[PDB]
Amino acid sequence: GTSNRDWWPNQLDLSILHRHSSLSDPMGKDFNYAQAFEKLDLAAVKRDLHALMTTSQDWWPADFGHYGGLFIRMAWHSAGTYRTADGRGGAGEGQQRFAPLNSWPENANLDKARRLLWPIKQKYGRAISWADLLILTGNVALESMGFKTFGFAGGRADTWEPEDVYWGSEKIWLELSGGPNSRYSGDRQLENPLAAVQMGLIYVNPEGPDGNPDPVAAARDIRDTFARMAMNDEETVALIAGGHTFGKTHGAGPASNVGAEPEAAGIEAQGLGWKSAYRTGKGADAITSGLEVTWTTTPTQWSHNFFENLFGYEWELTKSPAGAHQWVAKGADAVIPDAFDPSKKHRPTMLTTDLSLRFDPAYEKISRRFHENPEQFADAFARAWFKLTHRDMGPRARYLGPEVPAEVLLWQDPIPAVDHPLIDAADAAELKAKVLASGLTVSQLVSTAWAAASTFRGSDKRGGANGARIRLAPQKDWEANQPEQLAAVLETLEAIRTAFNGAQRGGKQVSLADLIVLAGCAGVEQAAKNAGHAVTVPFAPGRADASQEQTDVESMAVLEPVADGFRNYLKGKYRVPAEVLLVDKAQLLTLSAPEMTVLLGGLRVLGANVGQSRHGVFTAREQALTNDFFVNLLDMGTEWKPTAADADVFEGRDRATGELKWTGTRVDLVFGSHSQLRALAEVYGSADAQEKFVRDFVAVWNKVMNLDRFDLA
Amino acid sequence: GTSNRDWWPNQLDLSILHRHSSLSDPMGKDFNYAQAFEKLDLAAVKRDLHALMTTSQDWWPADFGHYGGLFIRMAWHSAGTYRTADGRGGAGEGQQRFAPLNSWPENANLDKARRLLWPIKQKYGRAISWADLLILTGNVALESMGFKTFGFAGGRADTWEPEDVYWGSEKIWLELSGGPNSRYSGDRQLENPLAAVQMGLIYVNPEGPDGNPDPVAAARDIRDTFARMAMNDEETVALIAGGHTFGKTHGAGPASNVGAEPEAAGIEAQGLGWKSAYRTGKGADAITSGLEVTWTTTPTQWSHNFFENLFGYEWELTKSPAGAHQWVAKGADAVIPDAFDPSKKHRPTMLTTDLSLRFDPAYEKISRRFHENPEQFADAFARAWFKLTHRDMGPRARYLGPEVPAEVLLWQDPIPAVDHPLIDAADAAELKAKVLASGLTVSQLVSTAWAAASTFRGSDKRGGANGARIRLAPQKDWEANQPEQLAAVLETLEAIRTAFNGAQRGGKQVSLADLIVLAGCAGVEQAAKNAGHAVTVPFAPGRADASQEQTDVESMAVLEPVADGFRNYLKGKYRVPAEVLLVDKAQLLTLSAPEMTVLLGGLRVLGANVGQSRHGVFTAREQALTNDFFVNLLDMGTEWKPTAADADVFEGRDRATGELKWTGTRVDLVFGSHSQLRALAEVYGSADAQEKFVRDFVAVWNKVMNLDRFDLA
Ligand code: HEM
Ligand code: HEM
Ligand code: NA
Ligand code: NA
Repeated sequence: GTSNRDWWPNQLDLSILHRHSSLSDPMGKDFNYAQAFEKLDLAAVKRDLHALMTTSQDWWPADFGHYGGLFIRMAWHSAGTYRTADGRGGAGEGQQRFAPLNSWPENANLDKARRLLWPIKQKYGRAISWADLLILTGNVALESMGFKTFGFAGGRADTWEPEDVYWGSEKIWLELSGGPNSRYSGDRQLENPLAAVQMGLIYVNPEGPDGNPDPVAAARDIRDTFARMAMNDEETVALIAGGHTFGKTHGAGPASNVGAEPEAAGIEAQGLGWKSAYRTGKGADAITSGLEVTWTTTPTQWSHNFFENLFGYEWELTKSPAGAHQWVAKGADAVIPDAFDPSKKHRPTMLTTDLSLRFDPAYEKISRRFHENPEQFADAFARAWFKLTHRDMGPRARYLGPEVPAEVLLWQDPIPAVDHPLIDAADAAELKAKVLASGLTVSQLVSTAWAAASTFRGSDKRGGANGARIRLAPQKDWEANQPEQLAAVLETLEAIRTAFNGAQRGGKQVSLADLIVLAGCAGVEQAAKNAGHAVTVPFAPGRADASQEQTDVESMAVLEPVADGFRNYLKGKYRVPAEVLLVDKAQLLTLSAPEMTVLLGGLRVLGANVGQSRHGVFTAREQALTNDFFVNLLDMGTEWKPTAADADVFEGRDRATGELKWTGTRVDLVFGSHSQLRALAEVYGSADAQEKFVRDFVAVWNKVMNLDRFDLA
Repeated sequence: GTSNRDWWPNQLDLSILHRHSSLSDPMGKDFNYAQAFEKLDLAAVKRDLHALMTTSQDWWPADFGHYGGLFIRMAWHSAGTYRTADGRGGAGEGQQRFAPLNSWPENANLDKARRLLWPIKQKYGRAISWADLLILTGNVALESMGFKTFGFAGGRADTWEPEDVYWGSEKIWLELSGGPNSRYSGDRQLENPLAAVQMGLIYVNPEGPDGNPDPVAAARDIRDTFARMAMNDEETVALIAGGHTFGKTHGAGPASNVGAEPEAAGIEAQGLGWKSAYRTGKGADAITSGLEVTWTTTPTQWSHNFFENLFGYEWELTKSPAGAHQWVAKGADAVIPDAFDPSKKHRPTMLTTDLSLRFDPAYEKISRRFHENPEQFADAFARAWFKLTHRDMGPRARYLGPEVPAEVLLWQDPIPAVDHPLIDAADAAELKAKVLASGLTVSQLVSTAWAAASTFRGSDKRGGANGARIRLAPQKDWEANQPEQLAAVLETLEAIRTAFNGAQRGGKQVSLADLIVLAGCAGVEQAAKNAGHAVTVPFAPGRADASQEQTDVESMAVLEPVADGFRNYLKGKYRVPAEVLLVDKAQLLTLSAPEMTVLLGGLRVLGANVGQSRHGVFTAREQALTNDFFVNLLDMGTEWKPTAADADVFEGRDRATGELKWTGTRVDLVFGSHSQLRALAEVYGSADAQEKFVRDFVAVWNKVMNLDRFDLA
């Protein structure tokens, strides 16, 4: 069937904005997963998981009688798709059970692991999500094998369709770099926002870069990809050596024996894949990666034997039975148990990437310290395993259950507790009037609140106006936030705040975070008044102010908006057309196409553009909340053409006279070009739409202001 | 960005079931278009449309000073995509404004027509939809040019994204037949459900079949494609001759001058396309089809000149200025006016397909009768224009406004008005108990009501249980309806009905259409009781019984279900996999993925399969409403394989013993294979889900029983 995507492959795709509809969700509109989870008997689930670990099924027999290592890999892969650039991937939505991830080559045979969990999932039903169950299982695995975890939080609600993620442009699974769709260029520079080295890999190639078994060059790729998943050297070493304390790899025969991945397999496979014609196809004969390595002398028990082997032997390059490069210990005895035959033992083996931890000089220093001090290694691994599995969950307020760690960690972008009465509706009215009497303008008020709130991204639930981090490094200095204007506004609001808080009794006070949002509410209200319309913008207090000491400046850099079409802003020149970047921002903000449309049309006429650019400001009553952007854009009296100086800026001229009326970017004019976006523009630019435009603008403004308010969930 | 569609192009696409969500719609959830339209000042809209006709814009100057022809073509094309096979296409959703239809080659320059209507759309806003406006404009154009229309109904609500329609498999616009994706095979057999001869045409090629200018062979294509749009010979000749009484075609220079269609055009084109480098690119120099034909001596006035020209000259094959085949009158004088230069006249000309109306012997007879009796031609064209523009609107109860014709037309599948008190709740309980005491089984009750209600399709709003047409030809004889079983059920229900009606006072009676539905409801109630659940199934009376004389047997044939996965039925062997057909059926029933899932799993255990097939009947308590279908399907204790005899039938065997437990089709097992459908199955197969399953089944059952109830809204 030929589709629109076939005929017009470069046209913008709005369907990413309309996933997660109430249509595709099997649970009722009123289902609240947190309420369900909070009544789960978590202890009972963990005792069923503990039993499962040593209850082998004959369709996928357990290595060493224990599924622990399989399930640790499962959980690590669930979390391991995470990219800090955009916050997409990670374990937080249980996406490993849908396409494409369920059929990526590096997820081979995790179909079996997830099928092992069905009886448990079935037993507890809606009170435990697949998303949470995958993580919990990896925890129970670690526990069952003698490792003390840092804790666990529930609350990852299940999703019901594949997430729209750009995973790369390659058309071949695992394609080596330098192809027609190479994710690499320059001196091995991996393209943003990707955080893996080949399409269908979690981080790096276990044989070495593009299959070259050089541990020193492989370390480079490990360091770069882990940093793109927000893990530093200590965390990286802890995680790789920690995971590879357990279990084994599977490469018992040639890979050509392995059949279709789950999405490609026959209907009779009933959602499983990688069916193997090599001997029994499973157990002793399993093939997953094609490597055949077992790291430790007790693969089903926590130990410090990974580093004892790493540092106590010298290593020789060898090949698995599938032909993959791997390493064996020179002159070693057979000390490693076999997974099924108790009369057989094997020499220690390592992946190229394991040896990276000894042959890269910075990793070597950490690895030696972990070898000499295995209590340090155990604590680093527990903390890193927690971060790995929780990094995309969002603020601590979303953490459910009896095992949440009490320690507040810097990577959580923590927000202090509120310990005082909040402002009431009369206070909020009084503050709005004080803000408007200060002489701050609509443009200043709307721009500041937009800058504070529009850092949120729903992909990992970071960002938002909670915290008042807009006043702190690095946000206060970002170009899009207009640092000198911003500083002036914040000084005036901090004076308003000091005066209001000094006059109270009873401990009542207002945070700057709340007052920034409220002040933006007053700007929207005043703009509505400027247009002849009395509206109240909703406001919910209870945000708190974080300190600089509670803010990791390097982790916050990924939240900088380098492209924000809501402020007509592009920090530099990109490959990707600015309209595509706008739809990507809308998706991160959780906006639909109609919400994106209303919000951008209003923000243009409110003066929200960076630098006071006139691009898209299609009004003669700036700072009034009207639908002029739509009326003017859709006026066929005006003809548009790209400028000679810059093809991405357009002049709108009177069609009859030639007189210059306006200028606009691609982000402005897409609303008059794309057939679906123009239909939306037509609704708001109709003669009956002023009241609708105002109400829908207020609604979407308030939505953006509240994106991070999981305290009100 | 490589997508799931790229990796697994044969995997099933459920996003067709979740279009048209409240996310994509700019209107609020309780916007009711009918209510808005009923308040529109339709008379005012019409006066503005009359004014527009002759208000020429310089960017697309009006031929002959009057846009009437262009607008008639616009409305004709809006309606002309309609296929009787599935009911998809047509004017009823305004889809000419979205991809792909806004950019189909035969829709060239209709972008201009729609842009000429924007000021009126803007002025009346949500009170008139694009969908209604495109049809009303066509009507006004006719009226302005002297033709009295048969009527007009409003009520076509706008839609907000492209409809999912299979338009063909060709990857080249306009590709002639016999290519790798040919819509033709055998002796020119067009593939169902297509109703046009080339990709991007409305019906046929105006030069003749595959470009060969043979009017007799073109006639064959015209007859076949019009029949596939629900039009017979008389309607066909009236429509082509009526349309071509007006306006002109455009082909003033070579087609290579024409640039990108609207979805391919630059952002500066602001939604328009087909920009032409030939001379002024418009007006006298316009290029649309490449033909240059003006049919009549008065192209802006209703006349009887079409048939006078057709029969009064003999015709010679010639070429337009773009190179296209067309026909010129032998030895004629220059009598046809020029569209822009009063000093120029032209000889009469005709398309190949216009000469079909003279040279095909059966059309010749009609055409001559129209020529000799022009009052007949006028009345047939008025009726056929009404039908063309309203054929996809559904029952008359949906028709809005003050111009709706009072005459009831057979193609509307009319239902008689109800003239008597309806049954109340006490009566319904009395009838359900009578039905259950008669000895009809759960299987029979459920099967019969499903058979009656599941003929509905949302595409053109035909079908459904209202009318009791299940008792009439041809529905009573369809193989999927199990004609001998059906007859026995209807005899028993008609005796119940006669007894109940004979005991009433005050004119109260029940229709058989109501009783069939109510009896289905009693079957579902009984099946819940069989499972230990006390459940009441909602029922709304008020359906009426249509007569055989109100039921066009040939038009009803397109509703026959040749594939109904809900009854595990497939009439023969198809090239499309049966699970794709199930999703296509779900779409026509307006079901989402979770509704399709719950429905099919319940129908399987209630005994709704055709012929009592055991395929998918995964329960040991048939006729009890339980979630057994899901629990058993997802059991990993069972292994599935295709049979040797038939690859589309699967045996499910105990994994440990090899013993046969079940058999299923592709429709059954897809719910265990597709990763999104399996996620839905898991919800209903969980230990906490029996009550959910029952309540969701009742809801979707009710939904299906009321799909055609436009008398209740
Ligand atoms: C540079 C990073 C990493 C690479 C290249 C890598 C590579 C691999 C490969 C190739 C396998 C074998 C798959 C199979 O054939 O069955 C595997 C297994 C495994 N990995 Fe990793 N790994 C990395 C990091 C991690 C991390 C961060 C953890 C968890 C903290 C983890 C835990 C495991 C475990 C537990 C297994 C054993 C599975 C089993 O027993 O079935 N690895 N690793
Ligand atoms: C066999 C079926 C038909 C064929 C092949 C056909 C073909 C076409 C073609 C090629 C053009 C020229 C487009 C352009 O160059 O501007 C056209 C024009 C037009 N057709 Fe048809 N037509 C068919 C049926 C219809 C029907 C059923 C109607 C309406 C009832 C219709 C009404 C018109 C009108 C009014 C024009 C003139 C447009 C203008 O003045 O701009 N035609 N036709
Ligand atoms: Na994420
Ligand atoms: Na339709």
